[PDB]
Amino acid sequence: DQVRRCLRANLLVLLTVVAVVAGVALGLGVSGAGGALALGPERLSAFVFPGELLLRLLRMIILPLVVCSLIGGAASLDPGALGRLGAWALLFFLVTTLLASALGVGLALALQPGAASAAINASVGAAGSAENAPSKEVLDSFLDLARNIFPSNLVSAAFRSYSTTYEERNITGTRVKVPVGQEVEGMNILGLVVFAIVFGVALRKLGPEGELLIRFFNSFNEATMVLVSWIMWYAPVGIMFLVAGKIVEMEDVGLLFARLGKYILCCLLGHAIHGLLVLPLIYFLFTRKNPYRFLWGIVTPLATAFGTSSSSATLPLMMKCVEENNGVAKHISRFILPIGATVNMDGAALFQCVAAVFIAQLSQQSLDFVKIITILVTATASSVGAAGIPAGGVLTLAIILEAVNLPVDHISLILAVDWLVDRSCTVLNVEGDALGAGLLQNYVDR
Amino acid sequence: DQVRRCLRANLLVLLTVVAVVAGVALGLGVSGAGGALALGPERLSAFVFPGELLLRLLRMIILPLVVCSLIGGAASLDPGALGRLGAWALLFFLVTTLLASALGVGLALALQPGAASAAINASVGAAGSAENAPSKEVLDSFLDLARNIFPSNLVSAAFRSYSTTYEERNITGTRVKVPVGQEVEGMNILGLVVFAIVFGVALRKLGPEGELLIRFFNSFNEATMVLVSWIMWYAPVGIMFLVAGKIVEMEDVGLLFARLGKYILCCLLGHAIHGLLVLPLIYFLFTRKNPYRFLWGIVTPLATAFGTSSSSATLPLMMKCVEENNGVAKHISRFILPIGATVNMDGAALFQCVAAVFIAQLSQQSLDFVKIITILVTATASSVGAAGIPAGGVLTLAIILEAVNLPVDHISLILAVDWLVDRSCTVLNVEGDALGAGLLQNYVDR
Amino acid sequence: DQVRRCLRANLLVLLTVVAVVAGVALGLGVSGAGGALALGPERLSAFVFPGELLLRLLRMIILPLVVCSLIGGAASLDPGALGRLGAWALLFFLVTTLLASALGVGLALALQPGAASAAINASVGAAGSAENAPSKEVLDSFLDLARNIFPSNLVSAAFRSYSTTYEERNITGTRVKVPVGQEVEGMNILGLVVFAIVFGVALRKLGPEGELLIRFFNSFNEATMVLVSWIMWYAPVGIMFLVAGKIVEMEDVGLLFARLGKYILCCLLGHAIHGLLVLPLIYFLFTRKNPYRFLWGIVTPLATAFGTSSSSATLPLMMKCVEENNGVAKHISRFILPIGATVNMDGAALFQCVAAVFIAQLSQQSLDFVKIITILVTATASSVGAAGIPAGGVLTLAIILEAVNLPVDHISLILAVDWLVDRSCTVLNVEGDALGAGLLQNYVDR
Ligand SMILES: *[C@@H]1O[C@H](CO)[C@@H](O)[C@H](O)[C@H]1NC(C)=O
Ligand SMILES: *[C@@H]1O[C@H](CO)[C@@H](O)[C@H](O)[C@H]1NC(C)=O
Ligand SMILES: *[C@@H]1O[C@H](CO)[C@@H](O)[C@H](O)[C@H]1NC(C)=O
Repeated sequence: DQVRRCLRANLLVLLTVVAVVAGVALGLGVSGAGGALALGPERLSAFVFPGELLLRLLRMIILPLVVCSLIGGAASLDPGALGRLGAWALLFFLVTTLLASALGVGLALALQPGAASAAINASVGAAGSAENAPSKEVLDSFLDLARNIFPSNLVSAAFRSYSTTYEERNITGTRVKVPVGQEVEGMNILGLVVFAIVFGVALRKLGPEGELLIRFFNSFNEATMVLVSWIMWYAPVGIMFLVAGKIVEMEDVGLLFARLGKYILCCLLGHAIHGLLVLPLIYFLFTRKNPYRFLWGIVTPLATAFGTSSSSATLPLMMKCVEENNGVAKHISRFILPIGATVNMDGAALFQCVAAVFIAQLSQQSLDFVKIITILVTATASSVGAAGIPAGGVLTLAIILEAVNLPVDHISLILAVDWLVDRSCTVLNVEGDALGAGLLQNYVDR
Repeated sequence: DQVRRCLRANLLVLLTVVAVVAGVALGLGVSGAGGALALGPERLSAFVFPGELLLRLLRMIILPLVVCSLIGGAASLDPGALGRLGAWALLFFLVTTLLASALGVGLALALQPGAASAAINASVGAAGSAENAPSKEVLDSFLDLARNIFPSNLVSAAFRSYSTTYEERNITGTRVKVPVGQEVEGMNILGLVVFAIVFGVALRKLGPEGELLIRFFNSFNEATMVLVSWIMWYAPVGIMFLVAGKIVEMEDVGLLFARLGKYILCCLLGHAIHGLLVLPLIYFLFTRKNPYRFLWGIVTPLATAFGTSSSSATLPLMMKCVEENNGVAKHISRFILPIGATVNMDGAALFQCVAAVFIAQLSQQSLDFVKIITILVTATASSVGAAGIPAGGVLTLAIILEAVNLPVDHISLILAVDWLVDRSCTVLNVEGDALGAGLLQNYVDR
Repeated sequence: DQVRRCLRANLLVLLTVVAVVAGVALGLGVSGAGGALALGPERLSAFVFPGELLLRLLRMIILPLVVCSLIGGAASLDPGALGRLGAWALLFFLVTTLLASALGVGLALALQPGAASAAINASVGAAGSAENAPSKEVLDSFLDLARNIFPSNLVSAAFRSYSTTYEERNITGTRVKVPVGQEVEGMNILGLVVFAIVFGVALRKLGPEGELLIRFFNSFNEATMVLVSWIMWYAPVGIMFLVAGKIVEMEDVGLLFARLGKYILCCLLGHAIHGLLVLPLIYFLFTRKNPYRFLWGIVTPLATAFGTSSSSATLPLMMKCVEENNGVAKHISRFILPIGATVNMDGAALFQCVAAVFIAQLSQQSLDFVKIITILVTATASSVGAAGIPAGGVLTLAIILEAVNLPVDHISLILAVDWLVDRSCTVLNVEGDALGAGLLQNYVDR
């Protein structure tokens, strides 16, 4: 019939979502047959490997993609039009992140997740084990991000970022701390974006002298998009083992719900309202077109983000699916998506704002109005250079709580349920710019 | 006369082999005049340096050669012909390595190197000094190689590979070990081969759009082959100091022979039979042509392998000498030699199989038939990703002995005679693919 | 009037030198209002940051500049003319460094900086804190530099150099030390220069086959020079915070003068005589043209060197200002300046020679004539690969003093006044080759 007509023509849509429900089904099946203790750590890592091979194999594409697509992108058009394009671009992610994070305030205020339950049983959450975090100061973090932009060595910017630590070497008579930088390991995605855009304007500022080299990076981009076409077919195999691997690791019974499940129901709902009902309403108001036609065409990287739980490890999947399944130009789509991959971490900002209210709803705190705007503007500003580190939501939450001087006594309670909720973060994180990609397609016609 | 006619026209053949006998002559001359103690470690490293400068200066060529020649190679012809070419290729190294390693079994079985001699005086071999090796588990090693293929960061794949260690951090109540990866330093040659072939097909899959970039990497390959032409003339100077440097370092008297010299006579003979009598017989059976005409034309990298004692540090020397001194096409020779440099370590597999029989010939062990095929199939499979580390034959021998549960009580006896026998490994290691290069030249005519 | 005519047309000359006097004015103003203790280390690093952002942002340009300009430079002309050009080039920096360092001998001999003052009060200088330096041996340092030329991995040559340390692992019965190399972090500028020149000849040795790739690196150089045009305008903002940052850090009162100020008056005068009176006299003798017309046109990188206090972090500023403000050809100026940035550290050699006389003028030492030529030829030879490390003058002074066996008992006295005098080193260091750039412009006409 015609049911097999839409079956073959939408195979990637069908094969991906049948895999993510297979991972939950396989994951609960192994936990029902004993679990990780039934297998042991010998045969455990062999089970989680063929999914973990995908998350490794996909990250090697973004170094010859991000630094190569921006030069081919941001050299076709005029620099005055680019600053015209960049002004509407950078304004869009800022308004989205403020509106998403303020949604997390009132959703967590008018629900009270600090309920008389096992959530207020947080005496198990302290545990005296990993209390003394590094927890860098709030001035040094925003100082670090500006230093992380414009990297020191350009080859060093491909695998190691810049960070800062603290040394207690002042035993002069006053035991005070001093900062020192050591360049810990993790890919500096933000540092290479700001180079390639600045380098891309310089070819445009040259005349026909740089006509050879703009054709070079245009071609080098194009073969990579052929190479990522083959990666997409392995992605239904990998996500089946990402989800099923993670279920076996953590004890997902008794602590999933019935201990703090009011909080998980709160923060998933914040990801449910924003991006699925809020961002399509913004897209409908500017385009007067059906957003769910546009949203269905990019369903494969959204399920990939729920597999990988990484925002930057779905960027090549998104750049293909927006370009092919929906009508966008090449240069205008292969420009806004890399820069809009590491500046608009609003699903983090939705997560990071609620959890700070969550521990303040308990333990009797009084954030009436002055603390609300400080906890709003700091979360939308800290969520810029939060790309490389895996548990960035836990690490950058301490600098929120220090600047609004709330108790950080049990941050371990937000931890160990963040394999699930931050997995929903990257779904919403890569969803905003993709709608923002098609939003700029509207009035680029005029 | 005409003796000076063949002298000038075969200068590289004459000048190289007169240097390797000069290194043995110079090395025994310094050891006769006291030795390393007569010079002291101050003036010692100045003596070994101008050879060690060659082994450093040569390795910097293989990064813009391996990743550049494969793209220019594996993009001219069809992908269906490539998989046709790769199937005969990958089958050839597997049959060669099995036939070479099984030759080591019967040569070590029907000679009994565990003789009533100073070889069974292994009480000096234990010494209680470096017994507790890391000695990674046999599942984790083949898990590591698949993870070492498809590297994480492509810039990180140029100088640091991936490995795995063990941490004892499980003091939960059961003191068990856990694996963790840390990316130790050493060039990931295997990780870059599998990228450049996959990247090379992607240009072929593009039409005339990638016509610019295939001409780029074709040219970038060509200037490097001009640059390696100048390196070849320094090679008779360097090998004179590699050999003469190594003789002064180790005490080469009394322990060379007359302690375990039956073993060295056994394993050099295995390198003597295979590759000099076995591999020419295979080449004669498929080509009906004189193999020693072909074997004499590549005598300069074979003596370079006996100098450098490194398989991958003779690849640019081999790619020139096969292309010029013998009749092969450029694209078919500059493709099979990089991929056949890090997959066919059969001289290691000849070494690694005999030494496991050697310590089992002594200490009264009973490998009748079941242990023979396990010690055969594991040695031919572990010898794939053994490129970067210098003492790979000693390190990967422990994972052979664990999987066939033989005593590893004196592995230090195989050590400290491995400067000589593994120096004969790289001779046979780079000899197989060069014969395999001309073997594919036969029926590429049809 | 016409005073505003020369104001706008020489804005970079005016705006740069008004900033360096603003940094001394701002720096003494903050130290007068308490100082660093008045601010505290919290708000201290925020004050020194916008200057430190310049020194970071500028270093990322020299990797796609040094390795790219030399190939485009050293491939236009003939290799016989290049060796003709390189012979006059390498002779010029050697004669300059000998003449500059011998000027430091007689200026320090016939002034006696070891005066009966607080300089001979060096009992505060010992302090028993950091006496046990690594202080590598004099043979191993020149062995290290030759090994640092021709790097191991070409990607590894972009951010980590090679060095050597010492391990005490010989507890055989004689407690002696052994060298071992570990590749500490710092950009290998010298290792990439010697590759790109050798690689640049190889394109010239090819005919029209490499005509594509020489046009590639010619274009890739050109867009970088457009990119450094924008960096120059930020440089008056940065140098205002480099100088004012450094004044607040060190206690610049009482120890600046009146403790060892005879020495600082001696070594600044050596930088004052050479390069301002000696090198223009050499330039006048070969060109018969006004050197101060030529010297005024490059005043902006000279003040940048006094800001950054780094020789290699002014190379892109110098390559533009020589090319535009003065009449030189592009290929002959974008070749001699990178190779003449890391071979002619004569301002270091002026510094490093006087300080060794300085501690020998005190403590009653007898360098009559034999020690004078050894302290002269070693300082002009050690000052080759001294690029990457910040405090290279302190570190390489110990290998001078060991080879002329003077007491190293207070090397900390030369330290902590080296923020000022080595800041004058990089002024004279980048001044010699720029005069040498225009010196080769004279008889390139014939
Ligand atoms: C949790 O809180 C309830 C009351 O809300 C209390 O009865 C119970 O003992 C607490 N602890 C646990 C482990 O359930
Ligand atoms: C080595 O073995 C021989 C017997 O073959 C014996 O005579 C000799 O003492 C042994 N040497 C040592 C050091 O044990
Ligand atoms: C420094 O030297 C002067 C001599 O001019 C002497 O008066 C003073 O006591 C010395 N100070 C110290 C701390 O040695």
